[PDB]
Amino acid sequence: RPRFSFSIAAREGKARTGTIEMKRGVIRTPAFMPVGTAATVKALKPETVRATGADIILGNTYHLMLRPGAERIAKLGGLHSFMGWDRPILTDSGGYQVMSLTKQSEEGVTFKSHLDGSRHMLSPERSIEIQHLLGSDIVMAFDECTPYPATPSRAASSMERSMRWAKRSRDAFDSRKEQAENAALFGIQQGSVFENLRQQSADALAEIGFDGYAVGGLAVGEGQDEMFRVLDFSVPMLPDDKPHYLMGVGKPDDIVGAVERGIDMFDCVLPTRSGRNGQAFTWDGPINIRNARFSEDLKPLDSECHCAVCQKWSRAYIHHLIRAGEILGAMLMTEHNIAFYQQLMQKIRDSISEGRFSQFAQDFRARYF
Amino acid sequence: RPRFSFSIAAREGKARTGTIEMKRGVIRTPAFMPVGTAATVKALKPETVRATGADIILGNTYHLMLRPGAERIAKLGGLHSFMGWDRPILTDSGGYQVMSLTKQSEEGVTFKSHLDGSRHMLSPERSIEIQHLLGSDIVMAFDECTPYPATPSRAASSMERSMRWAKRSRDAFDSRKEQAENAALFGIQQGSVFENLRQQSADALAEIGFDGYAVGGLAVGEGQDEMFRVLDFSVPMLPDDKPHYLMGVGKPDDIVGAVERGIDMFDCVLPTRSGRNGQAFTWDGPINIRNARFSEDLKPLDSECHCAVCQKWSRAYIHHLIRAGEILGAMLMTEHNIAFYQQLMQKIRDSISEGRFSQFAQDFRARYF
Ligand SMILES: CN(C)CCSCc1cc(N)cc2c(=O)[nH]c(N)nc12
Ligand SMILES: CN(C)CCSCc1cc(N)cc2c(=O)[nH]c(N)nc12
Ligand SMILES: [Zn+2]
Ligand SMILES: [Zn+2]
Repeated sequence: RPRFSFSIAAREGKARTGTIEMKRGVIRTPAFMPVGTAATVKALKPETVRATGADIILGNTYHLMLRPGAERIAKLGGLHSFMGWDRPILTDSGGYQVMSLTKQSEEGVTFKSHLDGSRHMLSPERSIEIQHLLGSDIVMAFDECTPYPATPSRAASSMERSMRWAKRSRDAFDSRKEQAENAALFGIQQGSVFENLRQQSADALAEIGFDGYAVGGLAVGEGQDEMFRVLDFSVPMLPDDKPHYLMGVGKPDDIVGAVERGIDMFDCVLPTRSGRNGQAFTWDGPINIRNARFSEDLKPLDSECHCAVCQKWSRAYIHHLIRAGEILGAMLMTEHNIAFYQQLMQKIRDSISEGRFSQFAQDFRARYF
Repeated sequence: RPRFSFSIAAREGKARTGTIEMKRGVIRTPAFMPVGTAATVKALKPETVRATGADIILGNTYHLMLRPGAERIAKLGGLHSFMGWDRPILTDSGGYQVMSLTKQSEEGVTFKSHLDGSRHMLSPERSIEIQHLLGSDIVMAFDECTPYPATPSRAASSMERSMRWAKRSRDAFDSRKEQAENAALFGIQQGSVFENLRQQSADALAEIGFDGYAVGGLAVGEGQDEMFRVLDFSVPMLPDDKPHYLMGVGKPDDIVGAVERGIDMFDCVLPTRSGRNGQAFTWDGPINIRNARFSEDLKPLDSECHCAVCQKWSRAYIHHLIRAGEILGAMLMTEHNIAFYQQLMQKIRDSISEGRFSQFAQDFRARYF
């Protein structure tokens, strides 16, 4: 296959469905990327992740540069070989999380490990290098976190810095032969909720040129209405012939709405994180399996779900497992949830290909809520 | 198949290898039974347990009578259906653990739940009933725990009580039509380390008549030498044409030695428990994967092991996972360890069938240590 090739097969309104061809495999869009925090999709073997339908996973950079270490993973053969996943892997730049889980300057960010307190410097150049050492297929540009709420000037400065960092990410990426020829680079749009800033960011990104464009700075507490409002005018600013990636957005209803507004890629820990809290997704809305009303419920988590969990075990059993704090509980809940998400993406892709996505969205919401 | 049929195909010294035919399947002996504490073999799907080679698992009665509840499991269709394991399941009587994890009388034992402090009474009659409600294939007689060390009189009294309880277990079991016709009953020998008491217990048990005989009261802190000493004269006291079950014994070297002394069945949490502590079994002895020397070791846990874990992941990866406290770490370590144990039982069975077990034991110990 080629290094990177995105083609759109069908459209409906702002929605698109197509594929991204990469050396390690094909990615069907809109796509949902399970998240791999510590070089592992929480409680699942790679084969199980793949069995649910995932074509690509997100590698958690922040934790990996610390715990095992980028250099160590490279010595060991790279992330794909290390964890046993031979398909595409997208890695975030790490900077954002650092400014969450610090001394920030125009050159990067200095911080102390949340594990052993060690000091570390992370710059656009170092982020690209780390993602290269990890063997990432889709590399994210190193950007700066914009607090929410954010004033116009504060949002502008941070966005302007991110654009300067984007150019540096681009060059660092292109200066590394092996990486520029086998991996792809995604730029990240910033600008908070301000249209003029989003437009400036988009033009700067397009001027630099990337393989994909992400809408960053959202899902930071602005509520769905505001997020959708921002997506309405933000996504159209991005090049139409390249993938549109909404970072950190995963609630089913968020995904459906984001796709209606032109988003092609998603990632969220919610599926796996909710795979211990007791939250299981169903087409009739989410349920907390720990609730007493499920103690003797013999039905599967979801009446229609096709995943292996819904074929073999009952809510009553999973209920017991979660309340007993058993590992198998997390395993089954996580497999189901991730399978549910992939099934959601499949229905979205099919409905768009068949020109009935808008109706699907309406039917989905009516029942889900 | 029949309700219960044990036949010996080969022998060598006191060692035997054969099969136990039961309605839900065949059990190859000597056999190792993975332990299922809360209606789940820790961190493994039933299919994975079976894939490692296990023909039967041990259902943890104590925890089940409390957490989900015997009556509830029966209402839900029984343990096999509940957890997704359709093969034989052996259940302990619960009494022993109660006197561990209390008011004791000739009628049974009164205790407070280690979960919510609730009060509960457990008698021979109630234990048999609970195992019936769980749908157990091999039911253990309700016996009394004999402290260690134990004086002759204290050991005699407790043993005499256990024998009275064994008769009651037998009758309660036979009075329940469905259970007596589809399940088997195992009596448990007691008597601490005293030969005369072990002989009395054995004669009483044989007088009552059971489908199998367990050597209880061992592995309570007496050390391997003493345990083996007790097994030397204890096992021969048991009927030769019925299975000999050593409860709570699982270290590889213990198993090999016990088989040389006539034991056909084993169970131990060590395999799974050591599947979080970082202990992985190898033919060169156990290793603690958390040790720094494994951080960049690309070799599998064991150079010869045939399990799926050793085919796909490295020590370095499992090392990272365990130190990061990831669930997958426990999953992989547990699958390997249980697979290692089943491989051990296979080698023992084959070596006996081929009349070279004694040599295998010698070769095993030389390398393992
Ligand atoms: C723990 N995860 C849920 C979050 C990991 S960081 C992923 C992430 C999430 C969100 N909401 C916005 C952004 C953004 O604007 N830039 C970058 N680089 N990453 C982001
Ligand atoms: C937690 N497990 C390791 C132990 C569960 S109790 C199993 C168990 C273990 C041992 N060592 C001896 C005996 C015994 O003499 N009688 C009974 N009924 N059970 C026993
Ligand atoms: Zn499901
Ligand atoms: Zn192995």
